[PDB]
Amino acid sequence: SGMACVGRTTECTIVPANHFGPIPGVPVGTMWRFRVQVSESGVHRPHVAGIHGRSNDGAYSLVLAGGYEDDVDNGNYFTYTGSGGRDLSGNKRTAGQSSDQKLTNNNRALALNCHSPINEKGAEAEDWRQGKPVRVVRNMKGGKHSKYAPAEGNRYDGIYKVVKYWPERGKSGFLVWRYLLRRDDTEPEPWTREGKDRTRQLGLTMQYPE
DNA sequence: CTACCGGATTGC
DNA sequence: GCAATCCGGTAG
Repeated sequence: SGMACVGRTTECTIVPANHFGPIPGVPVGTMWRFRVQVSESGVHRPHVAGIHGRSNDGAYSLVLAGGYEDDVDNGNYFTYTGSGGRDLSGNKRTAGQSSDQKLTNNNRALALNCHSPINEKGAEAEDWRQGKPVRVVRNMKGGKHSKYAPAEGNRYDGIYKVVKYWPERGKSGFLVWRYLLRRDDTEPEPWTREGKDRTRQLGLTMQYPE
């Protein structure tokens, strides 16, 4: 049973659900054992899903949890995969790819973060820094392939921005939507020495549920 | 490597 | 609204 089925004990209200950018008083480096806790913070509100966004506005946050084999993670930037293209009948939450992904819902949302007009064929922004920001969280299950994944739980790695997005056939040979994200943040990367020394200077530790 | 639940959010 | 979506978590 454990945390498989818990709701939030609390809701971040200090900003609303459609906040782009950092959540005040939640520094880069903050760690949480479980996803529900990350939601409570306001950093990444969806319980389960990879991306938080609205398809007419943008994506606010996302998570690297190694659920999608087409994710490739490079620390300072990375290539994320859109959701969907899966059959979840049977009240499932994850499956392997069984059909082509679509430029809709969160995939559309995240496409809108990119400083260039929405294009059903994908696009790049030349001035990508001027795009709408995305809170990036990394979870310990990216560790199988990524050396940037934390040993446990979830960690907040700061703001990144969608350099470009395009559709393409993934390792499974179904179409997937891919997004190139790149870091633009005021604090160091939690995995670096400097980033690590900063965690310590802030005295951040793993937060567990009360 | 399987199976599947409550709860959070958005789509429309 | 209310139906559809889901990068968890925990059992086996």
